[PDB]
Amino acid sequence: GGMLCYVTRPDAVLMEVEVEAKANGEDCLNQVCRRLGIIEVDYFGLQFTGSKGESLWLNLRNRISQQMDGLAPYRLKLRVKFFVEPHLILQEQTRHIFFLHIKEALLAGHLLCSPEQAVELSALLAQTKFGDYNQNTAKYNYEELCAKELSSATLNSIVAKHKELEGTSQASAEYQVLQIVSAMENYGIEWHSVRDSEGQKLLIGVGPEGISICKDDFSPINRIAYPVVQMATQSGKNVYLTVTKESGNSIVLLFKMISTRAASGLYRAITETHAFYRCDTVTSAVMMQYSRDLKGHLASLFLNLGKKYVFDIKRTSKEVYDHARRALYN
Repeated sequence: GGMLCYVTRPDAVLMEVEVEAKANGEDCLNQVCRRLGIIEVDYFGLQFTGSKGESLWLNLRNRISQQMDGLAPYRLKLRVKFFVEPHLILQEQTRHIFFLHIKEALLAGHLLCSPEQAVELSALLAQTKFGDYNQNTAKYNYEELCAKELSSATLNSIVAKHKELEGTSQASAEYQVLQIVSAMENYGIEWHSVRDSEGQKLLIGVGPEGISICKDDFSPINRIAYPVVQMATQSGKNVYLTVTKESGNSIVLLFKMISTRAASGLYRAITETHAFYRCDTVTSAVMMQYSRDLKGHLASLFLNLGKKYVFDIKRTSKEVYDHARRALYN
Protein backbone atom coordinates (compact mmCIF):
# COMPACT_ATOMS: atom_id res chain seq x y z
CA GLY A 1 0.00 0.00 0.00
CA GLY A 2 2.06 2.88 -1.43
CA MET A 3 5.18 1.14 0.05
CA LEU A 4 8.10 2.81 1.87
CA CYS A 5 11.75 2.32 0.80
CA TYR A 6 14.69 3.22 3.07
CA VAL A 7 17.39 4.37 0.64
CA THR A 8 20.99 4.73 1.92
CA ARG A 9 23.05 7.31 -0.06
CA PRO A 10 26.90 6.93 -0.44
CA ASP A 11 27.42 9.77 2.17
CA ALA A 12 25.66 7.36 4.73
CA VAL A 13 22.39 9.46 4.66
CA LEU A 14 19.08 7.54 4.87
CA MET A 15 16.19 8.70 2.59
CA GLU A 16 12.52 7.70 3.16
CA VAL A 17 11.22 7.05 -0.40
CA GLU A 18 7.44 6.51 -0.65
CA VAL A 19 6.61 4.72 -3.94
CA GLU A 20 3.36 3.37 -5.53
CA ALA A 21 2.40 -0.12 -4.09
CA LYS A 22 3.11 -1.83 -7.48
CA ALA A 23 5.96 0.47 -8.61
CA ASN A 24 9.03 -0.83 -10.53
CA GLY A 25 12.66 -0.43 -9.41
CA GLU A 26 13.04 2.43 -11.97
CA ASP A 27 10.28 4.40 -10.17
CA CYS A 28 12.23 4.26 -6.87
CA LEU A 29 15.67 5.20 -8.37
CA ASN A 30 14.09 7.97 -10.52
CA GLN A 31 12.52 9.60 -7.41
CA VAL A 32 15.85 9.10 -5.51
CA CYS A 33 17.73 10.83 -8.43
CA ARG A 34 15.02 13.59 -8.79
CA ARG A 35 15.58 14.30 -5.02
CA LEU A 36 19.44 14.28 -5.37
CA GLY A 37 19.38 16.30 -8.61
CA ILE A 38 20.83 13.45 -10.77
CA ILE A 39 20.12 13.59 -14.53
CA GLU A 40 22.59 10.78 -15.55
CA VAL A 41 20.38 8.11 -13.88
CA ASP A 42 21.64 5.29 -16.19
CA TYR A 43 24.99 5.04 -14.38
CA PHE A 44 23.14 4.17 -11.14
CA GLY A 45 21.39 1.25 -9.50
CA LEU A 46 19.90 0.19 -6.16
CA GLN A 47 21.60 -2.59 -4.22
CA PHE A 48 19.71 -4.74 -1.62
CA THR A 49 20.65 -7.86 0.39
CA GLY A 50 18.65 -11.10 -0.18
CA SER A 51 17.48 -13.98 2.12
CA LYS A 52 20.93 -15.69 2.12
CA GLY A 53 22.65 -12.34 2.93
CA GLU A 54 23.80 -11.86 -0.71
CA SER A 55 24.02 -8.31 -2.32
CA LEU A 56 21.71 -8.03 -5.37
CA TRP A 57 20.79 -5.25 -7.82
CA LEU A 58 17.15 -4.21 -7.97
CA ASN A 59 15.72 -4.99 -11.46
CA LEU A 60 14.47 -1.59 -12.65
CA ARG A 61 11.93 -3.13 -15.04
CA ASN A 62 10.18 -5.43 -12.48
CA ARG A 63 8.03 -4.70 -9.34
CA ILE A 64 9.85 -3.96 -6.06
CA SER A 65 7.20 -5.97 -4.04
CA GLN A 66 7.98 -9.19 -6.04
CA GLN A 67 11.81 -8.78 -5.90
CA MET A 68 11.97 -7.99 -2.17
CA ASP A 69 9.05 -10.24 -1.09
CA GLY A 70 10.20 -11.62 2.29
CA LEU A 71 12.68 -8.84 3.25
CA ALA A 72 10.92 -5.75 4.78
CA PRO A 73 11.60 -2.91 5.84
CA TYR A 74 12.67 -2.41 2.21
CA ARG A 75 16.30 -1.23 2.43
CA LEU A 76 18.10 -0.11 -0.74
CA LYS A 77 21.63 1.32 -1.14
CA LEU A 78 22.07 3.95 -3.95
CA ARG A 79 25.17 2.92 -5.92
CA VAL A 80 27.06 3.48 -9.18
CA LYS A 81 26.45 0.33 -11.35
CA PHE A 82 28.36 1.52 -14.44
CA PHE A 83 31.75 3.17 -13.97
CA VAL A 84 32.88 5.30 -16.88
CA GLU A 85 35.85 7.71 -17.35
CA PRO A 86 35.34 10.60 -14.81
CA HIS A 87 35.54 13.35 -17.49
CA LEU A 88 32.65 11.68 -19.40
CA ILE A 89 30.34 12.42 -16.43
CA LEU A 90 28.88 15.79 -17.35
CA GLN A 91 27.11 16.77 -14.05
CA GLU A 92 29.05 17.75 -10.87
CA GLN A 93 26.69 16.10 -8.39
CA THR A 94 27.01 12.80 -10.35
CA ARG A 95 30.87 13.21 -10.17
CA HIS A 96 30.70 13.78 -6.42
CA ILE A 97 28.57 10.65 -6.03
CA PHE A 98 31.15 8.63 -8.06
CA PHE A 99 33.80 10.07 -5.69
CA LEU A 100 31.68 9.16 -2.61
CA HIS A 101 31.42 5.59 -3.94
CA ILE A 102 35.16 5.40 -4.82
CA LYS A 103 36.36 6.93 -1.46
CA GLU A 104 34.25 4.30 0.43
CA ALA A 105 35.76 1.44 -1.70
CA LEU A 106 39.28 2.75 -0.94
CA LEU A 107 38.68 3.32 2.89
CA ALA A 108 37.25 -0.28 3.10
CA GLY A 109 40.17 -1.81 1.15
CA HIS A 110 37.92 -2.93 -1.74
CA LEU A 111 40.48 -1.47 -4.17
CA LEU A 112 44.08 -2.08 -3.00
CA CYS A 113 46.80 0.17 -4.41
CA SER A 114 50.64 0.44 -4.57
CA PRO A 115 52.45 2.53 -1.84
CA GLU A 116 53.19 5.29 -4.46
CA GLN A 117 49.47 5.45 -5.48
CA ALA A 118 48.37 5.38 -1.79
CA VAL A 119 50.62 8.43 -0.98
CA GLU A 120 49.05 10.78 -3.59
CA LEU A 121 45.50 9.38 -2.89
CA SER A 122 45.85 9.91 0.93
CA ALA A 123 46.88 13.58 0.31
CA LEU A 124 44.06 14.20 -2.22
CA LEU A 125 41.48 12.72 0.22
CA ALA A 126 42.85 15.09 2.96
CA GLN A 127 42.53 18.19 0.66
CA THR A 128 38.91 17.04 -0.04
CA LYS A 129 37.79 16.57 3.61
CA PHE A 130 39.70 19.45 5.30
CA GLY A 131 41.09 21.75 2.58
CA ASP A 132 44.59 23.30 2.61
CA TYR A 133 47.07 21.86 5.22
CA ASN A 134 46.60 22.78 8.92
CA GLN A 135 48.29 20.89 11.85
CA ASN A 136 45.05 21.32 13.95
CA THR A 137 42.80 19.46 11.39
CA ALA A 138 44.77 17.09 9.04
CA LYS A 139 43.94 13.38 9.66
CA TYR A 140 44.96 10.84 6.95
CA ASN A 141 44.04 7.24 5.84
CA TYR A 142 47.07 5.39 4.29
CA GLU A 143 46.59 1.98 6.06
CA GLU A 144 43.15 1.13 4.48
CA LEU A 145 44.23 1.46 0.81
CA CYS A 146 47.70 -0.10 1.15
CA ALA A 147 49.10 -3.32 2.73
CA LYS A 148 51.03 -1.73 5.67
CA GLU A 149 51.78 1.83 6.94
CA LEU A 150 55.45 3.15 6.77
CA SER A 151 54.71 5.55 9.77
CA SER A 152 56.60 8.95 9.94
CA ALA A 153 58.84 7.97 6.94
CA THR A 154 55.76 7.91 4.62
CA LEU A 155 53.64 10.39 6.70
CA ASN A 156 56.31 13.06 5.96
CA SER A 157 55.75 12.46 2.18
CA ILE A 158 51.88 12.55 2.57
CA VAL A 159 52.07 15.80 4.67
CA ALA A 160 54.50 17.02 1.90
CA LYS A 161 52.05 16.15 -0.94
CA HIS A 162 48.99 17.64 0.92
CA LYS A 163 51.05 20.89 1.20
CA GLU A 164 51.67 20.83 -2.65
CA LEU A 165 47.81 20.77 -3.03
CA GLU A 166 47.43 24.22 -1.36
CA GLY A 167 44.79 25.94 -3.51
CA THR A 168 43.25 22.70 -4.95
CA SER A 169 39.43 23.07 -4.68
CA GLN A 170 37.26 20.31 -3.17
CA ALA A 171 35.87 19.45 -6.67
CA SER A 172 39.37 19.36 -8.29
CA ALA A 173 40.89 17.16 -5.48
CA GLU A 174 37.90 14.80 -5.94
CA TYR A 175 38.41 14.79 -9.72
CA GLN A 176 42.09 13.70 -9.28
CA VAL A 177 41.03 10.82 -6.95
CA LEU A 178 38.58 9.73 -9.71
CA GLN A 179 41.33 10.13 -12.41
CA ILE A 180 43.90 8.01 -10.44
CA VAL A 181 41.30 5.31 -9.51
CA SER A 182 39.95 5.20 -13.13
CA ALA A 183 43.47 4.29 -14.32
CA MET A 184 43.55 1.21 -11.97
CA GLU A 185 43.34 -2.36 -13.39
CA ASN A 186 40.31 -3.29 -11.24
CA TYR A 187 38.27 -0.08 -11.90
CA GLY A 188 34.61 -0.81 -12.60
CA ILE A 189 35.07 -4.53 -11.86
CA GLU A 190 32.22 -6.21 -9.87
CA TRP A 191 33.44 -9.18 -7.74
CA HIS A 192 31.19 -12.27 -7.18
CA SER A 193 31.92 -15.17 -4.74
CA VAL A 194 31.72 -18.58 -6.53
CA ARG A 195 32.90 -22.29 -6.24
CA ASP A 196 35.08 -24.01 -8.92
CA SER A 197 33.51 -27.53 -9.07
CA GLU A 198 33.77 -28.49 -5.32
CA GLY A 199 37.49 -27.68 -5.01
CA GLN A 200 38.10 -23.93 -4.65
CA LYS A 201 36.51 -20.59 -3.53
CA LEU A 202 36.96 -18.55 -6.77
CA LEU A 203 36.15 -14.81 -7.27
CA ILE A 204 34.64 -13.53 -10.59
CA GLY A 205 35.04 -9.93 -11.71
CA VAL A 206 32.63 -8.47 -14.29
CA GLY A 207 33.96 -5.28 -15.89
CA PRO A 208 33.97 -3.17 -19.10
CA GLU A 209 36.70 -5.25 -20.87
CA GLY A 210 35.56 -8.72 -19.77
CA ILE A 211 35.33 -11.50 -17.15
CA SER A 212 38.26 -11.69 -14.67
CA ILE A 213 39.04 -14.92 -12.71
CA CYS A 214 41.16 -15.07 -9.49
CA LYS A 215 41.33 -16.86 -6.09
CA ASP A 216 40.47 -14.16 -3.44
CA ASP A 217 41.82 -10.97 -5.24
CA PHE A 218 45.15 -12.73 -6.12
CA SER A 219 47.10 -13.06 -9.45
CA PRO A 220 44.45 -13.18 -12.27
CA ILE A 221 44.36 -16.78 -13.67
CA ASN A 222 42.58 -15.41 -16.82
CA ARG A 223 41.65 -11.81 -17.81
CA ILE A 224 39.23 -12.99 -20.58
CA ALA A 225 37.76 -10.34 -22.95
CA TYR A 226 34.10 -10.41 -24.15
CA PRO A 227 34.68 -11.69 -27.82
CA VAL A 228 36.38 -14.81 -26.27
CA VAL A 229 33.20 -15.58 -24.20
CA GLN A 230 30.91 -17.34 -26.71
CA MET A 231 27.84 -17.98 -24.50
CA ALA A 232 26.64 -17.93 -20.85
CA THR A 233 23.69 -19.60 -19.05
CA GLN A 234 22.18 -19.78 -15.55
CA SER A 235 20.63 -22.93 -13.99
CA GLY A 236 19.54 -22.72 -10.33
CA LYS A 237 22.56 -21.93 -8.09
CA ASN A 238 24.97 -22.47 -11.07
CA VAL A 239 26.46 -20.30 -13.88
CA TYR A 240 27.63 -22.02 -17.13
CA LEU A 241 30.03 -19.77 -19.09
CA THR A 242 30.98 -21.02 -22.61
CA VAL A 243 34.54 -19.62 -23.11
CA THR A 244 36.74 -20.73 -26.09
CA LYS A 245 40.51 -21.54 -25.89
CA GLU A 246 43.09 -20.24 -28.51
CA SER A 247 42.98 -23.69 -30.30
CA GLY A 248 39.21 -23.23 -30.95
CA ASN A 249 38.34 -25.67 -28.10
CA SER A 250 35.17 -24.51 -26.27
CA ILE A 251 35.93 -25.05 -22.51
CA VAL A 252 32.67 -24.72 -20.47
CA LEU A 253 33.48 -23.07 -17.08
CA LEU A 254 31.37 -24.03 -14.00
CA PHE A 255 30.63 -21.84 -10.94
CA LYS A 256 28.47 -22.67 -7.88
CA MET A 257 26.79 -19.72 -6.08
CA ILE A 258 25.19 -19.27 -2.60
CA SER A 259 21.60 -19.00 -4.15
CA THR A 260 19.46 -18.93 -7.33
CA ARG A 261 19.11 -15.10 -7.02
CA ALA A 262 22.93 -14.70 -6.69
CA ALA A 263 23.46 -17.04 -9.72
CA SER A 264 20.97 -14.93 -11.71
CA GLY A 265 22.80 -11.78 -10.50
CA LEU A 266 26.09 -12.94 -12.13
CA TYR A 267 24.38 -14.09 -15.36
CA ARG A 268 22.64 -10.70 -15.57
CA ALA A 269 25.94 -8.95 -14.64
CA ILE A 270 27.63 -10.61 -17.68
CA THR A 271 24.80 -9.81 -20.18
CA GLU A 272 24.25 -6.24 -18.82
CA THR A 273 27.94 -5.18 -18.58
CA HIS A 274 28.71 -6.52 -22.07
CA ALA A 275 25.69 -4.64 -23.58
CA PHE A 276 26.45 -1.39 -21.65
CA TYR A 277 30.13 -1.15 -22.73
CA ARG A 278 30.24 -3.12 -26.07
CA CYS A 279 26.93 -2.41 -27.84
CA ASP A 280 25.76 0.75 -29.71
CA THR A 281 22.10 0.42 -28.54
CA VAL A 282 20.06 -1.94 -26.29
CA THR A 283 18.21 -3.04 -29.50
CA SER A 284 21.70 -3.94 -30.94
CA ALA A 285 22.49 -6.02 -27.77
CA VAL A 286 19.08 -7.79 -28.07
CA MET A 287 19.94 -8.59 -31.75
CA MET A 288 23.49 -9.82 -31.03
CA GLN A 289 22.07 -12.32 -28.44
CA TYR A 290 19.28 -13.45 -30.86
CA SER A 291 21.83 -13.94 -33.72
CA ARG A 292 24.14 -15.96 -31.36
CA ASP A 293 21.10 -18.20 -30.51
CA LEU A 294 20.14 -18.90 -34.19
CA LYS A 295 23.87 -19.28 -35.14
CA GLY A 296 24.28 -21.82 -32.27
CA HIS A 297 21.01 -23.67 -33.08
CA LEU A 298 22.35 -24.27 -36.65
CA ALA A 299 25.84 -25.34 -35.37
CA SER A 300 24.11 -28.29 -33.55
CA LEU A 301 22.08 -29.10 -36.75
CA PHE A 302 25.43 -30.07 -38.41
CA LEU A 303 27.18 -32.28 -35.79
CA ASN A 304 25.60 -35.73 -36.62
CA LEU A 305 24.03 -39.54 -43.47
CA GLY A 306 22.54 -42.08 -45.94
CA LYS A 307 21.64 -44.30 -42.94
CA LYS A 308 18.22 -42.73 -42.01
CA TYR A 309 17.28 -42.20 -45.71
CA VAL A 310 17.52 -45.88 -46.69
CA PHE A 311 15.84 -47.00 -49.96
CA ASP A 312 15.29 -50.66 -50.89
CA ILE A 313 15.33 -49.75 -54.64
CA LYS A 314 18.77 -49.89 -56.32
CA ARG A 315 17.46 -47.99 -59.40
CA THR A 316 14.72 -45.61 -60.58
CA SER A 317 12.36 -46.18 -63.61
CA LYS A 318 14.79 -44.29 -65.97
CA GLU A 319 17.94 -46.06 -64.60
CA VAL A 320 16.20 -49.51 -65.03
CA TYR A 321 15.40 -48.76 -68.70
CA ASP A 322 18.95 -47.41 -69.37
CA HIS A 323 20.62 -50.30 -67.49
CA ALA A 324 18.58 -52.75 -69.63
CA ARG A 325 19.76 -50.96 -72.86
CA ARG A 326 23.45 -50.89 -71.73
CA ALA A 327 23.38 -54.50 -70.37
CA LEU A 328 22.33 -55.92 -73.79
CA TYR A 329 24.72 -53.75 -75.90
CA ASN A 330 27.67 -54.66 -73.56
